[PDB]
Amino acid sequence: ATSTKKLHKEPATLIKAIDGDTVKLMYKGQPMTFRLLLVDTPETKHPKKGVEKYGPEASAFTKKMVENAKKIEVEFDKGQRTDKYGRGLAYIYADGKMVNEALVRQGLAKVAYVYKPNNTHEQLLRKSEAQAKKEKLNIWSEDNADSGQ
Repeated sequence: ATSTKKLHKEPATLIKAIDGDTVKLMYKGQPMTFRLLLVDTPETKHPKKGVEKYGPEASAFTKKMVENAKKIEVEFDKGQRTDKYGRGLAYIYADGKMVNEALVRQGLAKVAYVYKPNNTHEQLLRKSEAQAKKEKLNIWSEDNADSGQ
């Protein structure tokens, strides 16, 4: 017997994000980390390092969208829920919007290596990842104009 069961999302209380992928949220009233699932940042650090490209853009859009979003929802996949470092493996939903899908479609990140059975919103991230590489958004923006054999 194996077909489909049922999933459900739950409301949480974001606490404070630290990176464009590592964010600390309040689950059931507890301080825990939450690493975007299937997402990866282009390495970021302090903005006072003479940066001027994608420094304060992906990490700023993550803590900024989670700070304004008065309703931060979370949805864990069917696979494991937490990793070994206690990171929360799931997808965030600010204002009812998959925060991850926004950082992947805005060329603000990359589809982290997918590892079954976690493969629900994978194909979706595949389409947003291609369109982003076709628009040269932020990360893909460095692709420059290279085409025509």
